[PDB]
Amino acid sequence: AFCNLRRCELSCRSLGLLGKCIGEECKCVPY
Repeated sequence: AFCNLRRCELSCRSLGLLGKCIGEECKCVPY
């Protein structure tokens, strides 16, 4: 599915990660 990525990606990008959608919720990893 898609994710509520407006929660994660604008907080994960500062470490040089991306916000990745894990079916229906976000985790973060580079890159």
